[PDB]
Amino acid sequence: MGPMPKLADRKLCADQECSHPISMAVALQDYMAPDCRFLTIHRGQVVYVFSKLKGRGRLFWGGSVQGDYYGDLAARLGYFPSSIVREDQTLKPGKVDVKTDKWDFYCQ
Repeated sequence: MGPMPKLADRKLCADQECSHPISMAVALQDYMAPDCRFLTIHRGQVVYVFSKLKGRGRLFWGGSVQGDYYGDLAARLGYFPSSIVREDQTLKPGKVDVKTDKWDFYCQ
């Protein structure tokens, strides 16, 4: 909760809308979300990668988690480390460079 220094400047997506999932990845371990823009992922969860951050944080990725809904969840997106997931299936090529804005990386 609050404004923190951006992990990166630009990311990669399947389209300029970043509404499509680049690759479907499986979770290998547990992860706890500290800040608002982070996502909590348990070992074995299904997580879809929507954007991959590069530059200042080429090791940090982002997307949504499929499995737990009970209301919303998969609609506000989040971020997670690449080291906790393994990509084996690509649903669409992530060759669209989209930069971030003021409203990104900011929770109220």
